[PDB]
Formats: sequence, structure tokens, C-alpha cells
Amino acid sequence: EKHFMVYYRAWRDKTMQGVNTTLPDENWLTMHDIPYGIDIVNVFSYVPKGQEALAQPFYDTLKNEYAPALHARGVRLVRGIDYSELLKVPYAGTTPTEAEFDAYAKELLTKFVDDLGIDGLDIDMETRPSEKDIVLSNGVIRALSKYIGPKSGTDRPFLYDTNAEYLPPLQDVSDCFDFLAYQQYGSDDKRTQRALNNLSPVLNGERFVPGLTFPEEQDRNRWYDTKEPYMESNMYKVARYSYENNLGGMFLYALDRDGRTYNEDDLNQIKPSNLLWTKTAIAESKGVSLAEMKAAAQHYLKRISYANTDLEAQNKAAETVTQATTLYDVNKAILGGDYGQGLSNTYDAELEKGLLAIDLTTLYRALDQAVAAIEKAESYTPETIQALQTTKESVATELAGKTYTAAQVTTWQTEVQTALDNLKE
Ligand SMILES: CC(=O)N[C@@H]1[C@@H](O)[C@H](O[C@@H]2O[C@H](CO[C@H]3O[C@H](CO[C@H]4O[C@H](CO)[C@@H](O)[C@H](O)[C@@H]4O)[C@@H](O)[C@H](O[C@H]4O[C@H](CO)[C@@H](O)[C@H](O)[C@@H]4O)[C@@H]3O)[C@@H](O)[C@H](O[C@H]3O[C@H](CO)[C@@H](O)[C@H](O)[C@@H]3O)[C@@H]2O)[C@@H](CO)O[C@H]1O
Repeated sequence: EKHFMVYYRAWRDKTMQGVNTTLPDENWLTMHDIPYGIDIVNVFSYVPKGQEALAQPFYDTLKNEYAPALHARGVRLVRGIDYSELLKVPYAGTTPTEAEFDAYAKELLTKFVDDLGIDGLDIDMETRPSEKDIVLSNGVIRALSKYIGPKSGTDRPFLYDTNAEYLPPLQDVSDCFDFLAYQQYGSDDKRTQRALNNLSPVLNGERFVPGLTFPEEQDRNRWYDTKEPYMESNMYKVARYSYENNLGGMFLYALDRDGRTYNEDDLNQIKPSNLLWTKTAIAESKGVSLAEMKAAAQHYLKRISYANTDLEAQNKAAETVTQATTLYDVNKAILGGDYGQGLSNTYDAELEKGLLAIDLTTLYRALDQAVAAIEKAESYTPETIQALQTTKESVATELAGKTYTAAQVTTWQTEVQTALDNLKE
């Protein structure tokens, strides 16, 4: 049971503009674009004071569109809150009672979770809080565990993310979280096992999810978790270590920045991304075999060949997939190094895996006969070849889309086959 999480920077969704940035660039992705295979999304949102109205459209879309759509895909969502939030528990006396802890836990869940249609919570603790703070945080976390996390009896996640191994705020309430999200941006599996060992008294490796980042625009820090050769990048090392040592999985920060750099062009720009590194990391963490990856890649290349006019690029991609030695290479053969540089910008290995179950052989032979008829176009009547061409191009465009169903494939088979049976001469 592996997890793959992502911290979705809310202010980089299309529904936001001018929130938490000074860059006039338009955002390029929505939450619909989050790749398949990610089972936990952390709606990570920070709104500078005075911009709440600008971020409200995103929250509305999240509650009414993104969250239902991602729930339909089996994805659970969590909200990222500061650890200090837990410290704001109201109480009358010198220390909060059990009832006051419960009241503030329900308050947090209504404020940050239920009011957005989201499932769970994520506590971002990058501090060294004192014993006084930890009393309150322990009370609040234990109260929350009644409604979210393992001790709640529900599917709702309760996560604890940190970049260090300060145990005091975690040792007394460790069993209330589904897993700990360890941020190790710019570090490989050595820091991973170092932190695992330092967290051993309070956390088992199976509930330890290491995570890396992509370069954030205008960032003062410099975390290099991507690089070629792929097998020398921190992403490969951490993913393969997580799979090999049966860790809880892996997470990534700033999904929108997949494939970006700190170069002056990327540092001050918002650009689209083929999400190559994210999908590769999902596969590497899950332990996908190279045969599986190649099969999915070839299925995708076959179902887009009817709509793609670049036969040379098709041949090159197919050959590279066959000659690929790593999952990264199989994904890059289709996606390319960067957005637009590939035969496709949206190929998703997990989505394609889901599609594998649908048989396309009938549709494929029908489309091949249609292509043969279009090749001998001068030999039929135009009034009928034009029906065939319109139907074939429409079916090929639809077949190369993001997803399809068995019923749609049946309809397309019927349409192409009718168009074929109606050719004159
Ligand atoms: C999990 C993780 O990856 N954590 C951090 C990353 O956040 C951090 O990236 C940067 O994050 C800031 C946003 O961080 C602030 O808000 C976080 C989310 O909580 C907010 O919303 C909650 C719910 O409404 C509120 O309860 C909360 O108060 C807050 O408003 C919050 O978790 C975070 O707090 C952590 O860090 C502080 C110290 O800074 C610590 O005291 C806390 O205890 C806690 O651990 C912050 O309060 C985001 O604004 C940054 O993005 C800008 O800058 C980048 C360039 O760096 C631009 O690309 C981008 O366009 C924005 O202009 C950035 O994403 C990374 C380091 O970058 O480190 C991780 O560990």
C-alpha cells in the first residue's frame, strides 16, 4: 500500500491571478491536470493579507469542481495548516480542558477542511516548540484524531510534515497521523535514512514519506532534485530507496514547476510542464517494471498514431520506448524533455494503465481500412470518402484524447465501420 502525495500550490491554479506573487504571468494548470497515481493531494495555499477575495474563486472551484473530480478518481485531499494554528486553541483557565480541545479540533476541521469539501489535514511543523506549546498541540492533535487519521476510523488523512526530526512535539501523538511527510529538498537517500533513523523511536519506516521539490520561481533557495543522467538525480535515488525499503511512499512539492530550473528564464517565468518528473517518480516509487512502463507507452503511441501526422516522430518515440532502460526514458520518449518538445504533453502512465482494459483491435482495423481507403481516395465517390474522412478524423482525435470508455470505443467502431460500408465504387 504505497502513497504518492503532492503539494499543490493553490495560487498557481488558473483560478488565481495576482495571489501570492508579483509576476503577471497567467497560470497554466488546474487540479484536473494532476497526474494519475497520486492518491493524496495537499491543497497548499498561502494568501498574503489583503488578497483573500482574489483566492476565493479557487476555493469555490475546489469545493465544487476539483475536489469532487479528484474524489471520483479515488484521490483524497488534505489542507496544509501551520503548526502554530494548533496553538491558538481557546481556553478559559490556565490550560485547555478536553472539551475545549475537541471544540477547537472541530473548529479547525470546519474552517480548513469541511468548508472546502476536502478530506483531511496536514500539520506543517518546521519549528522547535517549547513544552508549553506542545501541551496545546498534543491536546489539539489528539482531539483531531477522533475525526481524522488512523484513530478516527475514517478514510480522512491526518498528516504531519516537517523538515527536521524534533521529536518532543511528535513523540506523544505520533500514532494519530497516517504518516509523516519528510521534506528533504536538495538531498538524496542518505538524508532519507538519516532522518528515518532519527525518527525511529516515534515512527516506523512504512509511515515515512520522503519528498523532494521542483525549482520555485523567484526562490532564494537552491534545491536541485532533478538532473540528467536520471539515475543520478535525487528524485530517482529517493524514489528507488522508498520502494526498496518499503517506505510509506514519496511526495513532491510544487507540482506546477516540474521540469523547471533556477536559470534566469525559468526563475522569473510561469511555463507549462509535461510533468515528466512527477510521473516518472510515481512509477519509480511504486516499483513499476520496465515492461509495464513500455507496454503503457506503446499503447498510448498506438492510440494517437491515427491523429498524429508526424510519422517520423512516432517512429522515433516508439523506438526509444523499445530501447529505453529506465522509466524516465520511457516517459521522456513520449513527453520529451520539456513541455512541447515531445510527441505529447499529457501522456499519463497510470491513466493509460487504467485504459489498457478496453479493447481497440476492432476500432484499429476499422481505422486502418479507413486509412487505406483515404490512400486510394481517387478511386471512390467524393460524397462518401468525405463522410469517411470526417468520421475517421473525429474518431482519431477523440481516441488520442486524455481518456475514453468502452462505450465510446464501441460507438467509434460503429461509426467508422458504417462510413466504410457506405463507400461507393
Ligand atoms: C510543506 C512544505 O513544503 N513547507 C515549506 C513550503 O511552504 C516552503 O515553500 C514556500 O511556502 C510559502 C507558504 O508558506 C506559508 O504558508 C504555509 C501554508 O499555510 C498557510 O495557510 C494555512 C491555511 O490557511 C495557514 O494556517 C497558515 O498560517 C498559512 O497562512 C505554511 O505551512 C508555512 O509555514 C511553515 O513555515 C514557517 C516558516 O516560514 C513555519 O514558521 C511554520 O511553522 C511552517 O513550518 C508558511 O506560513 C509560499 O508562500 C512560498 O511561495 C512563494 O515563494 C516562492 C519562492 O520561494 C514562489 O515560487 C511562489 O510564487 C511564492 O511567491 C513557498 O512555496 C518551502 C520553501 O520554499 O519549504 C517547505 O518546507
